[PDB]
Amino acid sequence: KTVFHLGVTEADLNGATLAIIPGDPARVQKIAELMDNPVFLASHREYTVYRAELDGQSVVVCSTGIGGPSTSIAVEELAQLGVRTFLRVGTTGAIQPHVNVGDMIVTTGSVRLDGASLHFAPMEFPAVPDFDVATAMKAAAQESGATVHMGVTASSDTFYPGQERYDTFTGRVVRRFQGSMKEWQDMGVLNFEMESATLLTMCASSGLKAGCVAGVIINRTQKEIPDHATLKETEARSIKVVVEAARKMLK
Amino acid sequence: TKTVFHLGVTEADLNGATLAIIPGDPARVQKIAELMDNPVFLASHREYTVYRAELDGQSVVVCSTGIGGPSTSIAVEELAQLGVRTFLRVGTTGAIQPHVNVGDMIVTTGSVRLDGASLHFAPMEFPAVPDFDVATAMKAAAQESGATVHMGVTASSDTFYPGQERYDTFTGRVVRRFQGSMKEWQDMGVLNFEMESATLLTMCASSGLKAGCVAGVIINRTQKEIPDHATLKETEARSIKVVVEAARKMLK
Amino acid sequence: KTVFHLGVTEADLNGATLAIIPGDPARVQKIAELMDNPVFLASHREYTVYRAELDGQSVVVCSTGIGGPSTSIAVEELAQLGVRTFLRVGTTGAIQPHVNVGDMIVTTGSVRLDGASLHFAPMEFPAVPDFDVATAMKAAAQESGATVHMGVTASSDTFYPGQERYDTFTGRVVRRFQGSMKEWQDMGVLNFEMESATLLTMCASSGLKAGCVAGVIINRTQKEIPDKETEARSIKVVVEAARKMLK
Amino acid sequence: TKTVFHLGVTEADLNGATLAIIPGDPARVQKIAELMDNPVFLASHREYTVYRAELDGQSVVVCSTGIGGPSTSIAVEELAQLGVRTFLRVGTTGAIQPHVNVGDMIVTTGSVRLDGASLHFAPMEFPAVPDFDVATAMKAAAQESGATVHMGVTASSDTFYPGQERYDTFTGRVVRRFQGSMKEWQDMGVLNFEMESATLLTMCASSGLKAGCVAGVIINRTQKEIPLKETEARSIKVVVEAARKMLK
Amino acid sequence: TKTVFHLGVTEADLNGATLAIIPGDPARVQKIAELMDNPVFLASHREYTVYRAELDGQSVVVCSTGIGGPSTSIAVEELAQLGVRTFLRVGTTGAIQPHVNVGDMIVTTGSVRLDGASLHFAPMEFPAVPDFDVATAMKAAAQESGATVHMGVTASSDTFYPGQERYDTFTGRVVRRFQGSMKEWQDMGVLNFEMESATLLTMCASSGLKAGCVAGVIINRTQKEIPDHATLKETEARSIKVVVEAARKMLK
Amino acid sequence: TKTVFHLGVTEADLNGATLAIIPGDPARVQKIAELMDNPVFLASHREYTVYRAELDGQSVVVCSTGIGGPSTSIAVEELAQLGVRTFLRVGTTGAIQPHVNVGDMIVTTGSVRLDGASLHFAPMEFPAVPDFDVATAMKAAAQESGATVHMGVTASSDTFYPGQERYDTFTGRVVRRFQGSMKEWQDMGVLNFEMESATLLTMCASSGLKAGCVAGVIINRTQKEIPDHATLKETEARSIKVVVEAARKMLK
Ligand SMILES: Cc1cc(O)nc(O)n1
Ligand SMILES: Cc1cc(O)nc(O)n1
Ligand SMILES: Cc1cc(O)nc(O)n1
Ligand SMILES: Cc1cc(O)nc(O)n1
Ligand SMILES: Cc1cc(O)nc(O)n1
Ligand SMILES: Cc1cc(O)nc(O)n1
Ligand SMILES: [Cl-]
Ligand SMILES: [Cl-]
Ligand SMILES: [Cl-]
Ligand SMILES: [Cl-]
Ligand SMILES: [Cl-]
Ligand SMILES: [Cl-]
Ligand SMILES: [Cl-]
Ligand SMILES: [Cl-]
Ligand SMILES: [Cl-]
Ligand SMILES: [Cl-]
Ligand SMILES: [Cl-]
Ligand SMILES: [Cl-]
Ligand SMILES: [Mg+2]
Ligand SMILES: [Mg+2]
Ligand SMILES: [Mg+2]
Ligand SMILES: [Mg+2]
Ligand SMILES: [Mg+2]
Ligand SMILES: [Mg+2]
Ligand SMILES: [Mg+2]
Ligand SMILES: [Mg+2]
Ligand SMILES: [Mg+2]
Ligand SMILES: [Mg+2]
Ligand SMILES: [Mg+2]
Ligand SMILES: [Mg+2]
Ligand SMILES: [Mg+2]
Ligand SMILES: [Mg+2]
Ligand SMILES: [Mg+2]
Ligand SMILES: [Mg+2]
Ligand code: NA
Ligand code: NA
Ligand code: NA
Ligand code: NA
Repeated sequence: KTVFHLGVTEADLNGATLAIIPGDPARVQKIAELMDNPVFLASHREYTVYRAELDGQSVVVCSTGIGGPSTSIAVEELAQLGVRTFLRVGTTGAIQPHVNVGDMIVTTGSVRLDGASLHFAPMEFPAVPDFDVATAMKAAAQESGATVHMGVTASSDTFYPGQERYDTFTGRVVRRFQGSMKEWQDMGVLNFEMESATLLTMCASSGLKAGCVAGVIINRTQKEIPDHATLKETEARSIKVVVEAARKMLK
Repeated sequence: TKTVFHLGVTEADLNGATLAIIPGDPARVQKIAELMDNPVFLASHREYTVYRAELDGQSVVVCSTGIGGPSTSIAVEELAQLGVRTFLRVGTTGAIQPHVNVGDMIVTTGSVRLDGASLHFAPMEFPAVPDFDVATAMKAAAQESGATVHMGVTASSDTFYPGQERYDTFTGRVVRRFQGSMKEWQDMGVLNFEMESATLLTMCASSGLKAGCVAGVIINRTQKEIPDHATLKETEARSIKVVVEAARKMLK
Repeated sequence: KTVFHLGVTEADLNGATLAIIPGDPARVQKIAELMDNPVFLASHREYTVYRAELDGQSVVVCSTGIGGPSTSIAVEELAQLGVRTFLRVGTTGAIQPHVNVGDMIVTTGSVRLDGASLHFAPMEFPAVPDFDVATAMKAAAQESGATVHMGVTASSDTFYPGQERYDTFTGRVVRRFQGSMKEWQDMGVLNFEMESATLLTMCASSGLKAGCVAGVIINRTQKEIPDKETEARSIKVVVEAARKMLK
Repeated sequence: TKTVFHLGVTEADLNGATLAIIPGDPARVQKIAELMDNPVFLASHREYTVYRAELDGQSVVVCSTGIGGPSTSIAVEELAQLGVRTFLRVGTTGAIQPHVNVGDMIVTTGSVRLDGASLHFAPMEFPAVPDFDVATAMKAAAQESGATVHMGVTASSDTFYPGQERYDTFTGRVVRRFQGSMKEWQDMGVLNFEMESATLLTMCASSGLKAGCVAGVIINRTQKEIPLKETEARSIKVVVEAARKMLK
Repeated sequence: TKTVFHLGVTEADLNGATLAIIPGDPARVQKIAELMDNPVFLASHREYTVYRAELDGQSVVVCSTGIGGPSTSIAVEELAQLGVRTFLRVGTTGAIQPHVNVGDMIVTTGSVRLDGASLHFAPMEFPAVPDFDVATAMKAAAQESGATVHMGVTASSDTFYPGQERYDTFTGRVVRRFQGSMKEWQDMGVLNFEMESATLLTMCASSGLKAGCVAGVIINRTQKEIPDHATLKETEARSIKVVVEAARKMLK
Repeated sequence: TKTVFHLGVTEADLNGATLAIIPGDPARVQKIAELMDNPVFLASHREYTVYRAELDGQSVVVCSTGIGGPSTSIAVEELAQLGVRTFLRVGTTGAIQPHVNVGDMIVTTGSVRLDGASLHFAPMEFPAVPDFDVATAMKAAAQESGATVHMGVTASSDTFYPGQERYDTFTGRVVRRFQGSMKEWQDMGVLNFEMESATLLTMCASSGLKAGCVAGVIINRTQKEIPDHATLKETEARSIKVVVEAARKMLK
C-alpha cells in the first residue's frame, strides 16, 4: 500500500513495527547509522525516512517536522504501514532550576497546549506514554550515565507566546499565556517542547505505543543561547539512548 | 500543633509518617493497617477513618477518602499539612475491556478527568498522571502477588450513574455529553471506571506530592456472567496485600 | 431490589417520599430522633440511613458524605426507592460581612463550581431549588426566630482552593480561583459549601424537588478555619420544613 | 443631573421611583402605565419608551427593553444609574411542556443561559435566578388573578429561531448545539422559551438588583412552531399587582 | 402569502427586493429610504420599521434591527424568508484606535464574536466574516465619498457597558473576562466596538446570505477632543449616503 | 548581526525585504523564487528553506512554513523579527463543495479555526481573517491568470485525517467533535480544507502584519483522493505565478 505524504511503501519498511521519530530531518541519518545496514528510503517536505536493523529486526527512522500537525501525519501514515511503537527523541528547554542543561527528561504526561491532540481525544483524556516505552526510555537514559528526570512536560503549539517568550516582534503574550511560565513551574512541570501532547494523546487513544525522551539544551531561567560543545554532547547521547530504548522494546 | 479540621488528627499523631495508603471505604482502613506492625486507631470523623502503623520500622498512615474527588481532596490536603508526601490509593473498579478479567489488577498510568475537583488544582490541559516511582512500585507489587496486571488509562467520573453511561436509573436519561461515551472510551483503550483518581493524581502531580492508584477488578461491564464470590473475596485481600508491598517498595 | 450503595430496600422506607439529607453520617440519628419512632436501617461507607415518622408519615434521613459525587449516589438510589423530595441541611461559611455566625441561609441558586452537576445538565442550566421547598425552608427558618438570608451560594468541589483558602500545604490557588472570593462577594454571593450545585442541578433536571438550608459557622471576612448550637438549630429548622412539605 | 445615554431621561424625571416594570414592546409601556395613577410619557428613543406613574402613592417607572439581552442590559443599567433597584419583567412565551396551556402564566425560578449578555456580568457557573421576594410576589399576583400558574425553569435564548429549535425557516437547519435541544429541555423539566430572562436575572442577581419574570403562554411548541389579546391583558394586570406587593 | 411574525410584512410587500439596508434605529429607516426613489412605508412593530424604495429601478428594502444580535437575527431571518439575500448594515460608531478620527468610516473585515447569537448559527471557530463583494462595494462607496476609510476588525459585544470595559456604571464592576479587554483588543489592532456585526456576519456567512457592515465614527475611546455638532451631523448623513451607494454597486 | 532561532538567516540576508511569499513545501521555494529576478538561496534548516529575490526592483523573501500552524508560526515570527510585514501564503487544497472544481482557485476570506496555534495569539472569538489588500490582490491576480476563482471560508485543521473527517485510516475512528463535521461545513458554505491558514491569519491580524492565502484545488472530497498528474502540475504552476503577481500588486 501507499500513503499520502511519506513517500514510502509497506515493503520499504521490511516488516518494521517500531519507529524512532526525531523532529529534525537531518537527525534521521544520524540515528539510522547507530544501527546496522542503514538505508535511505525517501525525503519529502519535513519527512526523511530511513530503515535500519537492530539486533536483526527492521526499525524505521522518520522525522516529524515541528509541531503536532506534521507529527500526526507521520504517525498515522507509519501506522498504516504497520508501525505500532513510536519512540520520540528531541531537544527541550527546561523550566525548573534543579534541571540542568545536559540532563535528560522522560515525559510521564504532557500538558496539552496544542490543538491536534483534540482531534483524537477530548481535553479530559491524559496525554500519557505507554508504560513499557517510558520504562525502557528511563532505563536507557540512566544506563548511559545521564542525570534523568521523570515528569510532566508542557507541549505547546508555539515556540514563542505559548512558552511565554516576550523577546519577540510584538513583545505581547495573549492573556491565556501571561504568567503561565510561573504557573507551570509552580505545578512542577519540567520542560517545554512542541510535539508530545499530540503524539502521546494520538497513540494512547489509538492502540499505539509511544513515549518521549529529550536532552535539555537550554534552561529558561538561565540563557537562550546554548554552548556548542555541551549541546553536541547532549544531542549525541540522546540518540544513543533512544536506540538503546528501542533495543529494550524489541520482542 | 494544630488539629486538622476534618481528619481530627495532629502531626504528632502520625509519628513522622510521610506515606499514606488511602482506600475509599472507612471499613477497609483497619484491614490495611493490620497487615503492618503496631496498628493504632487515631480518629474517625465522617467518611475519614485514620490509623497509623509501622512498615519495616517506618510510620505509615492509613486514611479513608470517602467516595469522590471532593472528599478525597480534603484528606490529601490535610495529611499533606501534617507532613505526608506520598499517597497510594487502593480500591475497587469496574473494567470496560473484554480482555480484563475479574481478579486482575489495574495500575493507572493516567486518568480521563471526568471530575470537577481536578480543575481546582490545574486546568484541564494538565495530565492526571501518577508519580512514576509509585506506578512502578505498584506494578511490581501486583505482579509479585501473582495477579495479571494491566497498565493503562482509567476514566474517573464524578458520578456512578450517568457519567459511567448507566441507564438503569430513576430517569433512564443520560445527558448529551455522556451518551455514547462508554463505547468512545472503550475504543480509545480505557481500561476501567472509578471516581477518585483524576482528582488525586492531578492534585498531587501539580502540588509536589507523589501519588498512584492500583485496583482489583470486581466486575466487567462487557461480561454478563456473575462474578464468582470466592474470586471477589480473594481480590479484596490481594489488593490490600499489594498496596502494602508497594508502600514497602516506596520506603526502601 | 436493594440499591447498590445504600443497603436499603423500598420496603424499608415504609412509603417515605421525602428525605432529609445531612452530610455527616453521625447527624442522621440526631435528625431522626427529632421525629417519632426513629428506626436505624443501614450504615455503609458515608451512608447511614434511618426512617422516622412525622405527623404520621414516613420520612427518610440519609447522609450524603462530602461532595457532589457521593451526594449524587444517595439521591439517585433514594429516588429509585420512591423518594421525590430532598431537604439538604448542613453548615456553611459566609462571605458577606453582614451575614453572621448563627444566621441561616436558604439557597435560591448555586454557582456551579462542581463537576457532578455537569453529569445531569450542561453548565447553562440553573442550579436552582424547587420553589415549594425553598418556600418551606424560608418559613421554617423564619418561624424559628433565626435571622434568615435568601440568596446565591457558591458550591465548590473543594474545601481549600475552590474556596480560595491559602493556609494550606501549597499556599497557592490555581488561576481560575485566584481572586475568586472577592469576585463572588462583589456579585452578592452569600456563602460557600460543597453539595448544593450537584443536588439542585440533579433534582431540577430529573423531576425531583430539592432545597438547601444551612447554618453559618464561620465568616470568611474574619478568618479561614472554623472553630454545636448552630448545628442543633439548623436540624430543628429542616424538620419543620419537612413538616411543611408533607401533604 | 445627567441624562442617561440611551433612555433619554434624568433621575429627576423618575420622581424617586425605585421600581420599574420592563415589558419588551414599546407599545405595551403606555398600556401598563395606564393601569396605575397619573401616567406621564417621559421619552421614546429606539426601542426604549419610558413612562412614569404612581402606584399606591409611590412612583414607578415603565420602560420597554426591546428584544434580547443586549438591549435589555442597556435599559436595566441606565435605570439603575437613575436609582431603580427592582425590575419586574412581563411578556409572552412559548411553552414546551404538554401540560402547560395557552393562557397559563409562568413565573421563572431560574433560566437556562442560552444567551451571551449574561456572560458579560457573571461566568456561566453563576445561576440566572430571580430575587425570591419578586418571584413570590409574582406567584401570588398570578394566582390571585385566577390564572393557572407554573413555577419553574425557563430556557432563555439569544435567537427566536435556531436556539428555540425552529425548522420552518430560511435554511431549515439548526446548528449541532441546538439539534435535539427542545427534547432535551423538555426531558429536563424546562417549562418554556423566551429571550431576555437569562440576561436580566444574571445581571441583576450579580449586581445588587432585584428582578423577576412573569410570562403569559401564547403557544405550545408540542403543537406547532408559529404562534393573544386576553393573555397579554391579563399578564400586565398581574405584573402591576406584583409591583404593588413589592412596594408594600 | 404569509405575513412574517415579527416584521409584519409579506413577500408581495417587498416588490421583488432581494437586497436590504439594515440600520439599527427605526427612526433612520425613512431617512435612508428617502435617499432612493418612491419610498413606501410598509410596517412598524416594536424595533422593526420597514420601508421599500427603488434604486436604479430595482426594489430595495430598508428595515431596522434594534440593538443587539438577538433582534437583528429575527429581522434577517424573516427578510430571508421573504426572498432577501443581501444585507447591508450601516450605522455610526466610536473607535478604539488613536489613528482613527471622528468622521472616518470603518468597513468591517471580520468581527470579534463577543456575542451569543452568532453561536446559534455556527460554533465559535467559524469566522464572523463579510461577503467579499459586499465589503468591496462598501469600501468603494466609502472611499468615493471622500472619507478616510479603515478596513479591519470590529469587536462586537452583547453589552454596551461591561463588554466594552466601561466602568462609569451603576456597580463599576467589570467581570474578569472583560477586565483589561479594551487594551487587549487595541493591541490586537481592533478598530472599534459595536453590538450587531458578529451575529449578522456569522449568521449570513453560514446561511448562504451576503452581508457586510459600514459605519461612520462618532466617538473615540482614546481622544481628548470633543467633536462638534457639524462634524457629527455630516458623518451621520455621509454614512447613509455611502450605504445607498454600496447598494447601487451590489445591484445586478 | 540580528539572528533568529530557527530560520538560519539574518536581517542583512533579506536585503530590506518587507514582503514574504510563504509556501508550505520547501521544494516549492526555489520554484517561486525563480519567477522573480536574481533569486539567491539563503538557508535550509529543517522544514525551512529560504531564498531572496527581486520583484520590480524590491527585495522579496520566499520561505517555506512546513505543515501546520506550529511550524508556520515560527517562520512568520522570525521573519517579522527580521523586518517582514506582509505574508502571502500559497499552497494546495481539497475542496468540499460540489460546485468547486479541481483546478479552480480559492482566496480565503476567513478561516474556521480548527487549530491550536491561533489561540496562542488571540482567543477563539477573534476572526481568522486576511488583510483586505492582500485578499484583493490575490483575487485580481487569480482572475487575471484565467482561473475560476472562489472567495470564501476555509476550514483550517491541525490534522489531515480526523479533523478533515477522513475514515480511511489506521483506526477508522473519528472523535465525536469531528463526526458529521464535513457535512456541517458543507452546509455552512465552507469551500475547502487546509492546515495553516487559521494560525497564519489569526497571528497576523492580531499582530500588525498583513496576510492572505491563495490556493489551487487539487482534489474535491466529494469526488476522489488521487489527483491526475497533468491537471495537478498545471494547477501548481499557475498558483505560483498568481502569488508572484499578487506580490507585485502589493508592492506597487
Ligand atoms: C529546544 C526547545 C527549547 C525550548 O525552550 N522550547 C522548545 O519547544 N524546544
Ligand atoms: C467498583 C466500581 C464499578 C464501576 O462500574 N464504577 C465504579 O466507580 N466503581
Ligand atoms: C462548614 C463549611 C465552612 C466553610 O467555610 N466551607 C464549607 O464548604 N463548609
Ligand atoms: C412570544 C414568544 C413565543 C415563543 O415561542 N418564543 C419566544 O421567545 N417568544
Ligand atoms: C456608537 C457606539 C459607541 C460605542 O463606544 N459602542 C457602541 O456599541 N456604539
Ligand atoms: C492538499 C490538501 C488536500 C486536503 O484534502 N486537505 C488538505 O489539508 N490539503
Ligand atoms: Cl530532533
Ligand atoms: Cl476501598
Ligand atoms: Cl451535616
Ligand atoms: Cl420550581
Ligand atoms: Cl468567624
Ligand atoms: Cl411585551
Ligand atoms: Cl399552540
Ligand atoms: Cl442606525
Ligand atoms: Cl404598521
Ligand atoms: Cl466571501
Ligand atoms: Cl506548498
Ligand atoms: Cl510549479
Ligand atoms: Mg494581561
Ligand atoms: Mg495504550
Ligand atoms: Mg474530633
Ligand atoms: Mg442525545
Ligand atoms: Mg510529580
Ligand atoms: Mg495568577
Ligand atoms: Mg422542578
Ligand atoms: Mg401543613
Ligand atoms: Mg426551505
Ligand atoms: Mg447533527
Ligand atoms: Mg440578589
Ligand atoms: Mg480581576
Ligand atoms: Mg458567503
Ligand atoms: Mg459542476
Ligand atoms: Mg464540476
Ligand atoms: Mg459518535
Ligand atoms: Na511542520
Ligand atoms: Na464523599
Ligand atoms: Na432553523
Ligand atoms: Na433589541
